[PDB]
Amino acid sequence: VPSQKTYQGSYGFRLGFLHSGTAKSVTCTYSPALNKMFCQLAKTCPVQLWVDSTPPPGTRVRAMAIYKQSQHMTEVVRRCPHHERCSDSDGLAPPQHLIRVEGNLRVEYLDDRNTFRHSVVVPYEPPEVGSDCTTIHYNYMCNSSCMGGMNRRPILTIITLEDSSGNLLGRNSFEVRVCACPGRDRRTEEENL
Amino acid sequence: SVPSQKTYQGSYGFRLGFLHSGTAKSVTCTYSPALNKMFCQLAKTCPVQLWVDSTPPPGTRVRAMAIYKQSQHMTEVVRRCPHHERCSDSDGLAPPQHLIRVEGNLRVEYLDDRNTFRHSVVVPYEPPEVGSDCTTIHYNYMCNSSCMGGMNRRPILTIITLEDSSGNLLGRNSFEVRVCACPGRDRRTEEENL
Ligand SMILES: O=C(O)/C=C1\SC(=O)NC1=O
Ligand SMILES: [Zn+2]
Ligand SMILES: [Zn+2]
Repeated sequence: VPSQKTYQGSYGFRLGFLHSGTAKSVTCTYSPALNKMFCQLAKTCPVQLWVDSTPPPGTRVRAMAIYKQSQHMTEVVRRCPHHERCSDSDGLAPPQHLIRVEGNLRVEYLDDRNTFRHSVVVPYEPPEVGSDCTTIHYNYMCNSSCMGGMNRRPILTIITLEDSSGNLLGRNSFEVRVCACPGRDRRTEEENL
Repeated sequence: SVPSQKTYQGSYGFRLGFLHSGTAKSVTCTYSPALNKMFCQLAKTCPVQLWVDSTPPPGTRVRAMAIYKQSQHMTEVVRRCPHHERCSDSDGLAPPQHLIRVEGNLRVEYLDDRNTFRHSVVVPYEPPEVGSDCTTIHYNYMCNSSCMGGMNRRPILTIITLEDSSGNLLGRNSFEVRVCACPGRDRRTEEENL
Protein backbone atom coordinates (compact mmCIF):
# COMPACT_ATOMS: atom_id res chain seq x y z
CA VAL A 1 0.00 0.00 0.00
CA PRO A 2 1.33 3.51 -0.87
CA SER A 3 2.08 5.75 2.21
CA GLN A 4 -0.48 8.57 2.94
CA LYS A 5 1.72 10.05 5.77
CA THR A 6 1.63 13.91 5.60
CA TYR A 7 5.19 15.28 5.03
CA GLN A 8 5.82 19.06 4.65
CA GLY A 9 9.58 18.30 4.23
CA SER A 10 12.39 20.86 3.66
CA TYR A 11 10.29 23.17 1.37
CA GLY A 12 7.18 23.50 3.66
CA PHE A 13 4.92 21.67 1.15
CA ARG A 14 1.12 21.63 1.74
CA LEU A 15 -2.08 21.71 -0.39
CA GLY A 16 -4.65 24.51 -0.80
CA PHE A 17 -8.14 24.54 -2.38
CA LEU A 18 -10.51 27.28 -3.68
CA HIS A 19 -13.03 28.51 -1.03
CA SER A 20 -15.88 27.78 -3.50
CA GLY A 21 -18.84 27.22 -1.08
CA THR A 22 -21.83 24.88 -1.70
CA ALA A 23 -24.08 26.79 -4.21
CA LYS A 24 -25.84 24.35 -6.67
CA SER A 25 -23.76 25.87 -9.56
CA VAL A 26 -20.29 24.87 -8.14
CA THR A 27 -18.38 22.33 -10.34
CA CYS A 28 -15.83 21.54 -7.54
CA THR A 29 -15.83 22.30 -3.73
CA TYR A 30 -13.48 21.27 -0.86
CA SER A 31 -14.67 20.52 2.73
CA PRO A 32 -12.01 21.56 5.30
CA ALA A 33 -13.95 19.69 8.09
CA LEU A 34 -13.90 16.38 6.08
CA ASN A 35 -10.59 17.10 4.19
CA LYS A 36 -12.75 16.06 1.19
CA MET A 37 -12.93 17.34 -2.43
CA PHE A 38 -16.41 17.07 -4.06
CA CYS A 39 -16.05 17.30 -7.91
CA GLN A 40 -17.87 16.43 -11.20
CA LEU A 41 -16.78 13.72 -13.73
CA ALA A 42 -14.10 15.07 -16.17
CA LYS A 43 -14.48 18.71 -14.86
CA THR A 44 -11.61 21.01 -13.71
CA CYS A 45 -10.55 20.19 -10.09
CA PRO A 46 -8.03 22.90 -9.03
CA VAL A 47 -5.42 21.66 -6.47
CA GLN A 48 -2.97 24.28 -5.07
CA LEU A 49 0.68 23.52 -4.13
CA TRP A 50 1.99 25.84 -1.32
CA VAL A 51 5.77 25.86 -0.43
CA ASP A 52 7.76 28.15 1.98
CA SER A 53 10.82 27.83 -0.38
CA THR A 54 11.22 26.94 -4.12
CA PRO A 55 11.90 23.21 -4.71
CA PRO A 56 15.02 22.53 -6.87
CA PRO A 57 15.09 22.22 -10.71
CA GLY A 58 13.48 19.02 -12.14
CA THR A 59 11.13 18.61 -9.09
CA ARG A 60 7.97 16.62 -10.08
CA VAL A 61 4.36 16.47 -8.73
CA ARG A 62 2.64 13.02 -8.70
CA ALA A 63 -1.07 12.23 -8.05
CA MET A 64 -2.28 8.68 -7.12
CA ALA A 65 -5.70 7.40 -5.89
CA ILE A 66 -6.00 4.64 -3.21
CA TYR A 67 -9.15 3.19 -1.52
CA LYS A 68 -9.59 4.87 1.93
CA GLN A 69 -10.94 1.68 3.68
CA SER A 70 -8.38 -0.91 5.01
CA GLN A 71 -10.35 -3.82 3.41
CA HIS A 72 -10.00 -2.26 -0.13
CA MET A 73 -6.52 -0.60 0.23
CA THR A 74 -4.57 -3.28 -1.81
CA GLU A 75 -7.02 -2.99 -4.81
CA VAL A 76 -5.67 -0.68 -7.61
CA VAL A 77 -8.07 2.29 -8.16
CA ARG A 78 -9.00 2.24 -11.91
CA ARG A 79 -11.92 3.33 -14.16
CA CYS A 80 -14.97 0.99 -14.51
CA PRO A 81 -15.13 -1.12 -17.74
CA HIS A 82 -17.65 1.47 -19.19
CA HIS A 83 -15.49 4.64 -18.69
CA GLU A 84 -12.33 2.69 -19.78
CA ARG A 85 -14.18 2.02 -23.12
CA CYS A 86 -15.64 5.60 -23.53
CA SER A 87 -14.20 7.75 -26.42
CA ASP A 88 -13.23 10.58 -23.96
CA SER A 89 -9.42 10.28 -24.67
CA ASP A 90 -7.25 13.48 -24.65
CA GLY A 91 -4.48 11.58 -26.57
CA LEU A 92 -2.17 11.52 -23.47
CA ALA A 93 -3.89 9.68 -20.53
CA PRO A 94 -4.14 5.85 -20.49
CA PRO A 95 -7.85 4.86 -20.78
CA GLN A 96 -7.78 2.92 -17.40
CA HIS A 97 -6.44 5.94 -15.36
CA LEU A 98 -8.92 7.71 -12.99
CA ILE A 99 -6.78 10.89 -12.53
CA ARG A 100 -5.74 13.08 -15.52
CA VAL A 101 -4.10 16.54 -15.65
CA GLU A 102 -5.76 18.97 -18.14
CA GLY A 103 -3.89 21.89 -19.84
CA ASN A 104 -0.29 20.52 -19.45
CA LEU A 105 1.51 18.95 -22.51
CA ARG A 106 4.44 17.86 -20.21
CA VAL A 107 2.13 15.44 -18.24
CA GLU A 108 3.46 11.85 -17.78
CA TYR A 109 1.38 8.70 -16.89
CA LEU A 110 2.80 5.61 -15.09
CA ASP A 111 1.57 2.00 -14.74
CA ASP A 112 3.92 0.88 -11.88
CA ARG A 113 5.81 -2.28 -13.07
CA ASN A 114 5.76 -3.84 -9.51
CA THR A 115 2.53 -2.47 -7.82
CA PHE A 116 0.38 -1.98 -11.03
CA ARG A 117 -0.67 1.39 -9.45
CA HIS A 118 -1.66 4.27 -11.80
CA SER A 119 -0.19 7.77 -11.28
CA VAL A 120 0.05 11.06 -13.23
CA VAL A 121 3.08 13.37 -12.83
CA VAL A 122 3.87 16.92 -14.08
CA PRO A 123 7.00 19.10 -13.73
CA TYR A 124 6.77 21.34 -10.61
CA GLU A 125 6.37 25.02 -11.70
CA PRO A 126 6.82 27.87 -9.18
CA PRO A 127 3.78 30.19 -8.75
CA GLU A 128 3.14 32.78 -11.53
CA VAL A 129 4.84 36.09 -10.46
CA GLY A 130 2.67 37.82 -7.76
CA SER A 131 0.84 34.52 -6.84
CA ASP A 132 1.46 32.47 -3.63
CA CYS A 133 0.70 28.90 -4.97
CA THR A 134 0.97 26.58 -8.02
CA THR A 135 -2.44 25.35 -9.35
CA ILE A 136 -2.76 21.93 -11.11
CA HIS A 137 -6.06 21.17 -12.95
CA TYR A 138 -6.96 17.51 -12.19
CA ASN A 139 -9.84 15.65 -13.94
CA TYR A 140 -11.47 12.56 -12.28
CA MET A 141 -12.69 10.33 -15.15
CA CYS A 142 -15.05 7.97 -13.15
CA ASN A 143 -17.93 8.72 -10.69
CA SER A 144 -17.75 7.40 -7.06
CA SER A 145 -21.06 5.51 -7.82
CA CYS A 146 -19.70 3.63 -10.96
CA MET A 147 -20.33 -0.20 -10.74
CA GLY A 148 -17.25 -2.19 -11.90
CA GLY A 149 -15.00 0.67 -10.65
CA MET A 150 -14.95 2.49 -7.26
CA ASN A 151 -18.62 1.36 -6.73
CA ARG A 152 -19.30 3.92 -3.89
CA ARG A 153 -16.01 3.08 -2.04
CA PRO A 154 -14.32 6.32 -0.84
CA ILE A 155 -10.81 7.06 -2.29
CA LEU A 156 -7.91 9.33 -1.19
CA THR A 157 -5.76 11.29 -3.68
CA ILE A 158 -2.06 11.34 -2.52
CA ILE A 159 -0.01 14.32 -3.89
CA THR A 160 3.79 13.74 -3.67
CA LEU A 161 6.58 16.25 -4.40
CA GLU A 162 9.63 14.25 -5.70
CA ASP A 163 13.09 15.31 -6.98
CA SER A 164 14.21 14.42 -10.59
CA SER A 165 15.38 10.95 -9.27
CA GLY A 166 11.97 10.15 -7.61
CA ASN A 167 13.20 10.83 -4.01
CA LEU A 168 10.32 11.98 -1.68
CA LEU A 169 10.39 15.79 -0.95
CA GLY A 170 6.81 16.13 0.41
CA ARG A 171 3.39 14.41 0.63
CA ASN A 172 -0.26 15.42 1.33
CA SER A 173 -3.67 13.75 0.73
CA PHE A 174 -7.43 14.48 0.55
CA GLU A 175 -10.59 12.31 0.24
CA VAL A 176 -12.43 12.68 -3.13
CA ARG A 177 -16.11 12.12 -4.02
CA VAL A 178 -16.78 12.40 -7.80
CA CYS A 179 -20.54 13.24 -7.97
CA ALA A 180 -23.20 15.14 -10.03
CA CYS A 181 -23.86 17.97 -7.45
CA PRO A 182 -20.70 18.64 -5.35
CA GLY A 183 -22.36 21.69 -3.68
CA ARG A 184 -25.48 19.78 -2.43
CA ASP A 185 -23.41 16.62 -1.60
CA ARG A 186 -20.84 18.61 0.50
CA ARG A 187 -23.61 20.51 2.40
CA THR A 188 -25.50 17.19 3.04
CA GLU A 189 -22.28 15.43 4.30
CA GLU A 190 -21.37 18.37 6.66
CA GLU A 191 -25.00 18.33 8.07
CA ASN A 192 -24.15 14.92 9.71
CA LEU A 193 -21.35 16.68 11.76
CA SER B 1 -30.23 -18.56 -12.91
CA VAL B 2 -32.16 -15.30 -12.07
CA PRO B 3 -31.34 -11.83 -13.53
CA SER B 4 -30.49 -9.26 -10.76
CA GLN B 5 -33.37 -6.85 -9.82
CA LYS B 6 -31.03 -4.82 -7.49
CA THR B 7 -31.64 -1.02 -7.89
CA TYR B 8 -28.44 0.70 -9.15
CA GLN B 9 -28.59 4.48 -9.99
CA GLY B 10 -24.88 4.30 -11.04
CA SER B 11 -22.75 6.98 -12.80
CA TYR B 12 -25.68 8.83 -14.53
CA GLY B 13 -28.07 8.93 -11.49
CA PHE B 14 -30.57 6.61 -13.28
CA ARG B 15 -34.16 6.57 -11.85
CA LEU B 16 -37.59 5.64 -13.33
CA GLY B 17 -40.57 8.04 -13.43
CA PHE B 18 -44.26 7.53 -14.38
CA LEU B 19 -47.00 10.00 -15.48
CA HIS B 20 -49.28 11.11 -12.55
CA SER B 21 -52.23 9.61 -14.55
CA GLY B 22 -54.74 8.99 -11.69
CA THR B 23 -57.32 6.13 -11.70
CA ALA B 24 -60.27 7.33 -13.91
CA LYS B 25 -61.94 4.40 -15.83
CA SER B 26 -60.48 5.78 -19.15
CA VAL B 27 -56.77 5.44 -18.01
CA THR B 28 -54.83 2.75 -20.00
CA CYS B 29 -51.71 2.92 -17.69
CA THR B 30 -51.49 4.13 -14.03
CA TYR B 31 -48.56 3.81 -11.55
CA SER B 32 -48.94 3.43 -7.73
CA PRO B 33 -46.03 5.21 -5.95
CA ALA B 34 -47.13 3.44 -2.68
CA LEU B 35 -46.86 -0.09 -4.26
CA ASN B 36 -44.16 0.78 -6.92
CA LYS B 37 -46.58 -1.05 -9.25
CA MET B 38 -47.81 -0.24 -12.81
CA PHE B 39 -51.43 -1.20 -13.69
CA CYS B 40 -52.01 -1.26 -17.49
CA GLN B 41 -54.34 -2.61 -20.23
CA LEU B 42 -53.35 -5.37 -22.72
CA ALA B 43 -51.46 -3.95 -25.76
CA LYS B 44 -52.01 -0.25 -24.67
CA THR B 45 -49.36 2.55 -24.40
CA CYS B 46 -47.36 2.38 -21.10
CA PRO B 47 -45.09 5.45 -20.72
CA VAL B 48 -41.95 4.66 -18.62
CA GLN B 49 -39.75 7.75 -17.93
CA LEU B 50 -35.90 7.59 -17.71
CA TRP B 51 -34.45 10.26 -15.31
CA VAL B 52 -30.63 10.91 -15.28
CA ASP B 53 -28.43 13.45 -13.37
CA SER B 54 -26.05 13.48 -16.44
CA THR B 55 -26.54 12.55 -20.15
CA PRO B 56 -25.27 9.01 -20.99
CA PRO B 57 -22.96 8.99 -24.07
CA PRO B 58 -24.12 8.18 -27.66
CA GLY B 59 -24.81 4.44 -28.28
CA THR B 60 -26.31 3.95 -24.75
CA ARG B 61 -29.15 1.32 -24.80
CA VAL B 62 -32.26 0.72 -22.58
CA ARG B 63 -33.40 -2.91 -21.97
CA ALA B 64 -36.73 -4.13 -20.45
CA MET B 65 -37.18 -7.72 -19.10
CA ALA B 66 -40.08 -9.35 -17.13
CA ILE B 67 -39.35 -11.80 -14.22
CA TYR B 68 -41.86 -13.47 -11.80
CA LYS B 69 -41.88 -11.57 -8.44
CA GLN B 70 -42.30 -14.69 -6.18
CA SER B 71 -39.18 -16.80 -5.26
CA GLN B 72 -40.82 -20.15 -6.27
CA HIS B 73 -41.50 -18.83 -9.87
CA MET B 74 -38.33 -16.68 -10.43
CA THR B 75 -36.45 -19.32 -12.57
CA GLU B 76 -39.45 -19.63 -15.00
CA VAL B 77 -39.14 -17.49 -18.21
CA VAL B 78 -42.00 -14.89 -18.46
CA ARG B 79 -43.73 -15.42 -21.88
CA ARG B 80 -47.19 -14.93 -23.49
CA CYS B 81 -49.90 -17.65 -23.08
CA PRO B 82 -50.54 -19.99 -26.08
CA HIS B 83 -53.73 -17.99 -27.06
CA HIS B 84 -51.96 -14.56 -27.18
CA GLU B 85 -48.84 -16.10 -28.89
CA ARG B 86 -51.27 -17.22 -31.70
CA CYS B 87 -53.18 -13.83 -31.88
CA SER B 88 -52.61 -12.02 -35.27
CA ASP B 89 -51.23 -8.86 -33.51
CA SER B 90 -47.65 -8.98 -35.00
CA ASP B 91 -45.87 -5.62 -35.73
CA GLY B 92 -43.28 -7.49 -37.91
CA LEU B 93 -40.50 -6.83 -35.30
CA ALA B 94 -41.51 -8.41 -31.92
CA PRO B 95 -41.27 -12.22 -31.57
CA PRO B 96 -44.83 -13.56 -30.92
CA GLN B 97 -43.72 -15.15 -27.56
CA HIS B 98 -42.47 -11.78 -26.08
CA LEU B 99 -44.68 -10.20 -23.32
CA ILE B 100 -43.02 -6.71 -23.54
CA ARG B 101 -42.85 -4.69 -26.81
CA VAL B 102 -41.82 -1.05 -27.56
CA GLU B 103 -44.27 0.90 -29.83
CA GLY B 104 -43.28 3.79 -32.19
CA ASN B 105 -39.52 2.94 -32.42
CA LEU B 106 -38.12 1.37 -35.66
CA ARG B 107 -34.70 0.89 -33.90
CA VAL B 108 -36.27 -1.62 -31.39
CA GLU B 109 -34.23 -4.86 -30.90
CA TYR B 110 -35.54 -8.15 -29.37
CA LEU B 111 -33.35 -10.79 -27.62
CA ASP B 112 -33.92 -14.49 -26.86
CA ASP B 113 -30.87 -15.00 -24.54
CA ARG B 114 -29.00 -18.03 -26.04
CA ASN B 115 -28.08 -19.29 -22.49
CA THR B 116 -30.98 -18.20 -20.12
CA PHE B 117 -33.78 -18.22 -22.83
CA ARG B 118 -35.02 -14.92 -21.20
CA HIS B 119 -36.89 -12.38 -23.43
CA SER B 120 -35.84 -8.68 -23.47
CA VAL B 121 -36.52 -5.61 -25.68
CA VAL B 122 -33.86 -2.86 -26.08
CA VAL B 123 -33.95 0.64 -27.72
CA PRO B 124 -31.29 3.34 -28.24
CA TYR B 125 -31.22 5.87 -25.35
CA GLU B 126 -32.19 9.38 -26.64
CA PRO B 127 -31.78 12.51 -24.44
CA PRO B 128 -34.99 14.14 -23.06
CA GLU B 129 -37.32 15.47 -25.85
CA VAL B 130 -38.39 19.17 -26.10
CA GLY B 131 -40.68 20.24 -23.20
CA SER B 132 -39.60 17.25 -20.98
CA ASP B 133 -36.84 16.67 -18.33
CA CYS B 134 -36.87 12.85 -18.95
CA THR B 135 -36.78 10.24 -21.78
CA THR B 136 -40.13 8.39 -22.32
CA ILE B 137 -40.30 4.83 -23.77
CA HIS B 138 -43.78 3.54 -24.82
CA TYR B 139 -44.00 -0.13 -23.64
CA ASN B 140 -46.87 -2.55 -24.58
CA TYR B 141 -47.67 -5.65 -22.41
CA MET B 142 -49.14 -8.29 -24.79
CA CYS B 143 -50.70 -10.76 -22.25
CA ASN B 144 -52.99 -10.25 -19.17
CA SER B 145 -51.74 -11.11 -15.60
CA SER B 146 -54.83 -13.46 -15.32
CA CYS B 147 -54.00 -15.40 -18.58
CA MET B 148 -54.23 -19.19 -17.91
CA GLY B 149 -51.19 -21.01 -19.45
CA GLY B 150 -49.09 -17.82 -19.03
CA MET B 151 -48.57 -15.61 -15.91
CA ASN B 152 -51.86 -17.11 -14.50
CA ARG B 153 -52.30 -14.38 -11.77
CA ARG B 154 -48.58 -14.64 -10.69
CA PRO B 155 -47.18 -11.10 -10.15
CA ILE B 156 -44.22 -9.96 -12.38
CA LEU B 157 -41.50 -7.26 -12.16
CA THR B 158 -40.20 -5.27 -15.17
CA ILE B 159 -36.40 -4.66 -14.85
CA ILE B 160 -35.14 -1.59 -16.83
CA THR B 161 -31.32 -1.62 -17.37
CA LEU B 162 -29.20 1.21 -18.88
CA GLU B 163 -26.19 -0.29 -20.80
CA ASP B 164 -23.41 1.31 -22.94
CA SER B 165 -22.82 0.31 -26.63
CA SER B 166 -20.49 -2.54 -25.37
CA GLY B 167 -23.15 -4.04 -23.01
CA ASN B 168 -21.58 -2.73 -19.73
CA LEU B 169 -24.25 -2.22 -16.98
CA LEU B 170 -24.67 1.56 -16.19
CA GLY B 171 -27.91 1.44 -14.10
CA ARG B 172 -30.87 -0.74 -13.01
CA ASN B 173 -34.42 -0.03 -11.70
CA SER B 174 -37.60 -2.18 -11.41
CA PHE B 175 -41.39 -1.95 -10.85
CA GLU B 176 -44.19 -4.53 -10.35
CA VAL B 177 -46.73 -4.77 -13.26
CA ARG B 178 -50.37 -5.94 -13.42
CA VAL B 179 -51.84 -6.24 -16.98
CA CYS B 180 -55.65 -6.04 -16.45
CA ALA B 181 -59.00 -4.82 -17.93
CA CYS B 182 -59.52 -1.90 -15.42
CA PRO B 183 -56.11 -0.59 -14.20
CA GLY B 184 -57.70 2.39 -12.31
CA ARG B 185 -60.10 0.22 -10.21
CA ASP B 186 -57.35 -2.44 -9.59
CA ARG B 187 -54.85 0.25 -8.36
CA ARG B 188 -57.54 1.67 -5.96
CA THR B 189 -58.39 -1.90 -4.71
CA GLU B 190 -54.69 -2.91 -4.13
CA GLU B 191 -53.98 0.46 -2.34
CA GLU B 192 -57.12 -0.08 -0.12
CA ASN B 193 -55.26 -3.10 1.45
CA LEU B 194 -52.56 -0.66 2.82
O1 LIG C 1 -56.46 -11.46 -32.06
C1 LIG C 1 -56.66 -12.61 -31.38
O2 LIG C 1 -57.16 -13.54 -31.97
C2 LIG C 1 -56.29 -12.78 -29.92
C3 LIG C 1 -56.07 -11.46 -29.13
S1 LIG C 1 -55.51 -9.83 -29.74
C4 LIG C 1 -55.57 -9.22 -28.07
O3 LIG C 1 -55.10 -8.16 -27.69
N1 LIG C 1 -56.33 -10.06 -27.34
C5 LIG C 1 -56.75 -11.17 -27.80
O4 LIG C 1 -57.53 -12.04 -27.13
ZN1 LIG D 1 -16.86 4.77 -14.35
ZN1 LIG E 1 -52.41 -14.25 -22.62
